[PDB]
Amino acid sequence: SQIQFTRHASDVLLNLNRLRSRDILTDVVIVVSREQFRAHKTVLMACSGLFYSIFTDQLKRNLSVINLDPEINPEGFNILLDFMYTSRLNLREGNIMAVMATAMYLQMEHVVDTCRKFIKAS
Amino acid sequence: SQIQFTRHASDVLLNLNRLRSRDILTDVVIVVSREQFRAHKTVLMACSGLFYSIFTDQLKRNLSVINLDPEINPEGFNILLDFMYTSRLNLREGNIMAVMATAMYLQMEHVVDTCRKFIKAS
Repeated sequence: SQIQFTRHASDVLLNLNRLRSRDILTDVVIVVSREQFRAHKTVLMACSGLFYSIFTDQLKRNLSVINLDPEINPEGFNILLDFMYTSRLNLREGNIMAVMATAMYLQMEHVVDTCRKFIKAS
Repeated sequence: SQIQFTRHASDVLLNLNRLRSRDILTDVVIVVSREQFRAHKTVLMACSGLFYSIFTDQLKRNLSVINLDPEINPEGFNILLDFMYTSRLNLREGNIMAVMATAMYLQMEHVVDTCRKFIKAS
């Protein structure tokens, strides 16, 4: 009756990221300090409270470009975008603060906690 | 510096499924027989070779509606569609052969073989 594919979710994410690599079906450009990041609205929504609100909002649901607030830096966001499509969060001593603030802005609490743990450890 | 989120992939899928449920940003209607299934093209491509092809197709890529060949049965597709968004394949002795056929048509090898094996166990 019910068979569960344990690798299915990660394969899907893997494939979604390959779609991003080849820019297939990307439907929005996230702009941060003029740096452009192409993505799929649905993945953005599936990982961030902010994007969930932005894209569920009818007035903005169809924008092809979304500018983040001036206080958001490029690299911090990039680390997070990659995490979204791969489950990999490359934290470093050099970007830790930027990633945490970006995660907070994006409303990604689980990630915010991980950053805190990273800071509190080493 | 790679940290793991073994739960991220499945969290992402769950939220994608939630968007399906609420019909948020669905961008295609798949028509089987006459039944209608609203979905996300990126999800379909990440799960099936046939959809990967159809959504990069010079002719069909911008179509809002896709009609599967007439030999395909609705329930079989409904089952595979749920599988796509949940990693769970709900089978019965009465629909497993239609499910297997639908999977072959959609080019979902692993699901095909899983069904094939289950049938041979009967």
